[PDB]
Amino acid sequence: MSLNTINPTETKAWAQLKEHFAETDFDLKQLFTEDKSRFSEFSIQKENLLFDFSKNLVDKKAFQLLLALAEECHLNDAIEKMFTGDLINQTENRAVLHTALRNFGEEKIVVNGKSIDEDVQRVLNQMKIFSEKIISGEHKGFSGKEITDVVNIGIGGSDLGPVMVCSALKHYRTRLNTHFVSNVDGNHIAEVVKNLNPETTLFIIASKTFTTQETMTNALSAKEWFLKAGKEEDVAKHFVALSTNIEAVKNFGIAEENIFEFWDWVGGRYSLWSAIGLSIVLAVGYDNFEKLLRGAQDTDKHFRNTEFKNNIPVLMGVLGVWYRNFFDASSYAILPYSQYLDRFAAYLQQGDMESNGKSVDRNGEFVDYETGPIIWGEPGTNGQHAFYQLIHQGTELIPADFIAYAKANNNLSDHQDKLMSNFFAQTEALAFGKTKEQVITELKASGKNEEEIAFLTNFKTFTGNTPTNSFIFEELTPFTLGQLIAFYEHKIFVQGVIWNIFSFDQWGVELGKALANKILPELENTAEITSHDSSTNGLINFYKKHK
Repeated sequence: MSLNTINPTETKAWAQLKEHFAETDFDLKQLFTEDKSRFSEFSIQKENLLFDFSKNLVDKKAFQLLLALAEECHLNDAIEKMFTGDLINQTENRAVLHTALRNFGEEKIVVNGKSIDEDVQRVLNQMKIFSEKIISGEHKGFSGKEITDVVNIGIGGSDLGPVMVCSALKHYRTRLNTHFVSNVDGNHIAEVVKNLNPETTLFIIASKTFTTQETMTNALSAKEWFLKAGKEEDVAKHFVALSTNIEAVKNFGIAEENIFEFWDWVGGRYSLWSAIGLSIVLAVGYDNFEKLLRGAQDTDKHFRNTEFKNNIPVLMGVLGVWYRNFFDASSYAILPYSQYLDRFAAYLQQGDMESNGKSVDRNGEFVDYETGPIIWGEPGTNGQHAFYQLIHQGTELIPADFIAYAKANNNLSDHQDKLMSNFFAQTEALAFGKTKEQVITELKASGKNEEEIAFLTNFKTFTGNTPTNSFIFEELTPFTLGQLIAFYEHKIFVQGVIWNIFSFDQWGVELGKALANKILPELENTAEITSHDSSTNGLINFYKKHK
């Protein structure tokens, strides 16, 4: 074992938490009524950032017990084991060192007896120099024209991060137009390249193995499209690779000089900070990419050095454990009040759910408690006008993070104050609701009679007691986006430590891949398929009749 393997349900803090939950009503209206200092005591102000956790269903005792739980699971020990390069990914025997990608060489981390910082900086410099030549126009396509369009091709960790960050930092864009192909459904690449010119398009093929079926099927289709205008010897001018399979890349026609390396201690869902970020470097420039990494590093230092009571990722993590394991809340909503964060919740679906969607603990034993929740959401105000009806008046407890910026990158008329009035009002509404007495007063004020009031009252009541965190940053910049992503990276780490699971492997993807490998040749022949269960057989045979 590397990380300690404490079963959280066997700790003293867990037993105390169970007792405290069973004998305490956590009513937000009452909690705030009884202590005018509640906001001041349950919030963290960190330079230009406010993290307000006072609308959580916790009292002082529950809060202290949640910190005790983190300590009794040896969280500090776990933090140092990750940062210093211990092999905490025990099922694959690997370090977990996305943090080293953004430490700017300030700590020398050793892997297999070799310092890694020189390698990290080498690839960062390679991305800087390459991106400068594309952006400046010095790098020409096969007919002598400047590149105008960059198409990233990847799946999972090689797609979601680039998509989310490039959307989030559109205000900081270079002249280049960005595009992201990921589905093996060939309609994805077909629609993306429909209006592009092979003479002026650069493709990034993001695959560590360079044998990923989806990405390489797309890569070959991009090359075939390109070769309607360019020649085979032109591929090296228009295609680059984020990969470690040197021979496979060279066989594809890409130059070895344009291979950008990353390492097995970089998990895909933690990889945008590495070579996988090349499309971000091109989209917003290398200096902005550096600011993004500096924001993550800022959160790293905060997380590693701060006592738990003032440590934002630790508080995010233990509060999530409180709702998942004691309030039995199955989901956690991510609701950012910025159109730029339109793909942020989708990004956290991989980062969170692929990390902690596990049912075997670090001793190899099946768990009998809940682990990772379902992560979901849309930016406000868009999600607000789609599904908040259910958060306010459904039968489900849905804790949520509300995220906002004080300044808008593009400030128009009174849009920003209007946006923020919703940000404040929604968490106020979710926490404190609206009583029967208030509803009756409003129904009488609108001229309703006795029968109408009696029928309508319960439909207009709001129970409240839905808990939230609220984040306010001053402005959305590369740096503050890096801070924010890294907060969730470390929240996920905290929860994996406490749940006694392995956050950095993903054995759950293997079965679907193996079964699809068997089915593919069956779809290409003309035979009636009888080799599976009757449903798989029936679906395949219906498909063959209609394909």
